[PDB]
Amino acid sequence: HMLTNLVAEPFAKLEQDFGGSIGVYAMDTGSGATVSYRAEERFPLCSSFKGFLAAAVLARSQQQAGLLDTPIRYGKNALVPWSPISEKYLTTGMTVAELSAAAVQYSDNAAANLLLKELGGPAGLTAFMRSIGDTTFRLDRWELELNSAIPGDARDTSSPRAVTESLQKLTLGSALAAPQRQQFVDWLKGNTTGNHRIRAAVPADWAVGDKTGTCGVYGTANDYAVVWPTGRAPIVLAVYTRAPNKDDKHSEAVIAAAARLALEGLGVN
Ligand SMILES: Cn1c(=O)cc(CP(=O)(O)O)c2cc(F)c(N3CCCC3)cc21
Repeated sequence: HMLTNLVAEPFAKLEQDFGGSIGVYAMDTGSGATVSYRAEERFPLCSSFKGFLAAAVLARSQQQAGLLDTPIRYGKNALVPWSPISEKYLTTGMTVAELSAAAVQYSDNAAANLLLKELGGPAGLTAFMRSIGDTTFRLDRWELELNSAIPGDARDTSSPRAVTESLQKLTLGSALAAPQRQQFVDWLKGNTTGNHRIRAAVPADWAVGDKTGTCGVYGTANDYAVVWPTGRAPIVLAVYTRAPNKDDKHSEAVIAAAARLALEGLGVN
């Protein structure tokens, strides 16, 4: 509204310096006030689906109790590049919950693919997001192919506004049962990969859970987070980037700066 107008110039200058596109949607869950910048444009999800993948695994777990406990066996073939946890448990296998934790907190690529299989593949995760009223989200492909981040390709994309709206439902709304909800929040709170992104703009005395995504091409990287400032309502926000050239580099500093501007535009500072 009027807060989106305030931050337009600062965002324009930030993305001009970055040399690509920044997408931001930030919601004050108390006032319902919002900051938007390219909030309805598609950006590649990269690893950021792994968070919604974990919440879909949890949603299913509310039907079939013992799902989270189920051991999963896998071979060397499952181990696609950046599977830092699953590669340690190849000879033993892991449970669904451990794969979910690995996928959210270490962004583990084998773990994601193994969990995708369990839900009916990318169409299965998409089906879950449709069920919580997200008509924007689409996953099409698997790790690593979903990372192509091809300009104008809608495959494996969502919008910052849909990402924030869906995150609010799954972390703070009624989309999950309270146990699965608090479990989702706790995997996000325990994320190890986001220290240089939204977390870098969040004071140390505020709770935060996040999931990162990094495609490795087209300056395409992102983060979404729930943030619990002290003595005010939680903030939910999504910060997505991409860039026009394949060889363009992503910037964690740009994501952190975009998060600062979002929080500043909401006046939470
Ligand atoms: C370059 N780079 C990172 O910096 C961080 C991450 C972790 P996250 O931010 O995604 O959660 C990362 C993940 C990949 F799968 C990745 N591949 C590069 C080729 C295809 C994907 C690079 C990554």
